[PDB]
Amino acid sequence: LVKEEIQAKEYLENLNKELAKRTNVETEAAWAYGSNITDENEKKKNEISAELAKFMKEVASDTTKFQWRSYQSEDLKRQFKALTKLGYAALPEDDYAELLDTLSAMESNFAKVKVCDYKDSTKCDLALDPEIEEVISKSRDHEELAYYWREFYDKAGTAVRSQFERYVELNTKAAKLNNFTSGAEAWLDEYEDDTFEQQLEDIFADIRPLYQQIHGYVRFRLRKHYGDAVVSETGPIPMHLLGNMWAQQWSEIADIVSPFPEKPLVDVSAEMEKQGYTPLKMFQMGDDFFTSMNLTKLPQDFWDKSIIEKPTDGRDLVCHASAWDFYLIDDVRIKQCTRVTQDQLFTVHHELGHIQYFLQYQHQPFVYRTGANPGFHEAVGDVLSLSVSTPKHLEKIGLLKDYVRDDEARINQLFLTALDKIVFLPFAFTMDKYRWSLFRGEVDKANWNCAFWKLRDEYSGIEPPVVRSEKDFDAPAKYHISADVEYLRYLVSFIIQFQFYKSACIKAGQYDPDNVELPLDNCDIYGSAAAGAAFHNMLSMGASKPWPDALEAFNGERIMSGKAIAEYFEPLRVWLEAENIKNNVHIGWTTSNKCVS
Ligand SMILES: *[C@@H]1O[C@H](CO)[C@@H](O[C@@H]2O[C@H](CO)[C@@H](O[C@@H]3O[C@H](CO[C@H]4O[C@H](CO)[C@@H](O)[C@H](O)[C@@H]4O)[C@@H](O)[C@H](O[C@H]4O[C@H](CO[C@@H]5O[C@H](CO)[C@@H](O)[C@H](O)[C@@H]5O)[C@@H](O)[C@H](O)[C@@H]4O)[C@@H]3O)[C@H](O)[C@H]2NC(C)=O)[C@H](O)[C@H]1NC(C)=O
Ligand SMILES: *[C@@H]1O[C@H](CO)[C@@H](O)[C@H](O)[C@H]1NC(C)=O
Ligand SMILES: *[C@@H]1O[C@H](CO)[C@@H](O)[C@H](O)[C@H]1NC(C)=O
Ligand SMILES: [Zn+2]
Repeated sequence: LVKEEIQAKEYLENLNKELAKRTNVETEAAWAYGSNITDENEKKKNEISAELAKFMKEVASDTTKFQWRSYQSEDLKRQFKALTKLGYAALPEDDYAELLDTLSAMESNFAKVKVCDYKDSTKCDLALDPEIEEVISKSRDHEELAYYWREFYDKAGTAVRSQFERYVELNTKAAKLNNFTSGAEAWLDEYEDDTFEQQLEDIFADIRPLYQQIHGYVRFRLRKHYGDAVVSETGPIPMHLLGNMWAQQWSEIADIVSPFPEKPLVDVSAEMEKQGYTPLKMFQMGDDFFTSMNLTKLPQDFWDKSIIEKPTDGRDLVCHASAWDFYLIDDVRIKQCTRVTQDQLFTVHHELGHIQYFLQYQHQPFVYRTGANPGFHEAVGDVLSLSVSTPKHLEKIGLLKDYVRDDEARINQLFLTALDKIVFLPFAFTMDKYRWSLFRGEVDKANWNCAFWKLRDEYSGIEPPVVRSEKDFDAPAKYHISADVEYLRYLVSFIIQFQFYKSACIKAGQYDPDNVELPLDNCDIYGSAAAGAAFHNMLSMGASKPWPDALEAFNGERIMSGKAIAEYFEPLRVWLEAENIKNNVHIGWTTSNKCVS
């Protein structure tokens, strides 16, 4: 048993190196398909996966030759635990292959969607990224908005109903083979905490009132713009008017809903263009930010192998921005169809946060080369993006000119941040509440579409621009739903990124609550080695410890908390509550009529 724990350590040392290498090969094939969708690359990705799944199955089986639960070392027990978790790889060989073909079908459908120009039904090569997204973010013609919404959702959503259904059945069977109740519990296992769901319910209910105030004010402002025929006072907001295809963030309509329209509203897109920014510049600036904090510089493989602009050769590819770890040394990459905008600048930093995490933990053993939990991975880049979005940072890099930071410009910037950060929370909760409710069997197949729009109404108070029914199937019109990417990570990120940002700001000397000149919402952590250090301590851990331990490394705390995100927005809350009362703004909404059962 002592003898045995010593051999086990050697077994792990060696098997970890082998999984890195086999995964490397699967990652390269996935990369090739995602950057160039073809039948041939599909076949290749899916065959290499099939093979890696088969080997994982043998590894799981050989775990039972070791008395690992009897061992002394927490660390060895943790690695063995992690090797027992097969996920889809637990499926019979044939079911696994079917599942991969189902996943390919959906993701490739999403990526190849094209629609006809509203103004020209002969031009039929408009893609979400960038053509349809540009209209949704910029047009204030409600009818054009509605048209693109229907065209998109009909092709990206409804077209893959039968595929989505088989995926739920196979996902459910895979979870049961791992002895989880459903896919919901399989995802939740990543957070290592039996009360996790409850914890988020608690946090969500504490911020909901702020969301409802924001919702109410936006609805008021949209009525003055579009008039009462297009937006009602008491009903859900028509989602097509909120500047995003899924209404997940509303910051693209800030110019019509901002508190003080005569005071400055930060939008540096136009200046980025005026100064000749490219994608390459944007990523080099993101690099600069990380190295400024004494973190690790992008390696050369990054620059040689990343794809940072949409190919011009008319190939099909997944443009949904992503970051990739190849599981060797220093081979990390981003695939981003980058455009020169303010919000793409933030995305660049978002993505490079994943890359940094990968570089920070690449000396760990294979099974620890992932986030402390999924939410940690998503948060890293957003802590930087927070800084980058500040007027402070933006004047430093010359993108924001002639800005005066009076009380009214502060409220504008606060609100603008809230349109991305508070608004998102209900949206993000719903993506997984929906999927969970299907995975767990709580909704009947006859009710699957209206169950989606029900959640969206109940939690976000938004609805489709047109009537939908069980003849439509709208959920897979969101990337992550079509691609089988758990979404809760993003809700977790949006809470915990404030815990990290506040703590990083304190460490940098950029925030003191008792000093009016260092308010949280204008903290820049650029150049702070103090913040950098705290990051290094947490990120270098990988998944070597449960996530509270990784948090504790960063700032000493162990609990996921809503206190920070509220502390950030508290000045907005005060003002906004008062402004809604001042203007007699109706808060809340009636039940949507847009989904017919
Ligand atoms: C998900 O949960 C599943 C249960 O719902 C679970 O499946 C069970 O896993 C067991 C593996 O631990 C497996 O156990 C073996 O059962 C054999 C009996 O088989 C049939 O008879 C049953 C009873 O009447 C029927 O109901 C079943 O359908 C079966 O088909 C036994 O032969 C076998 O035994 C040997 O194995 C143990 C090994 O155990 C340990 O090893 C060390 C030594 O190496 C021991 O010292 C240690 O203390 C411990 O015992 C030996 O003790 C023994 O001498 C033999 O070598 C074994 O018990 C069980 O059949 C299976 N049941 C069911 C209902 O499926 C899945 O494993 C779970 N999945 C995941 C992913 O976790
Ligand atoms: C895309 O993949 C195919 C294989 O199906 C290959 O022959 C083709 O030339 C690739 N395109 C690019 C631009 O890499
Ligand atoms: C930066 O990190 C190094 C290790 O890479 C460390 O020894 C040093 O203290 C840090 N430097 C700064 C600027 O704090
Ligand atoms: Zn991300």
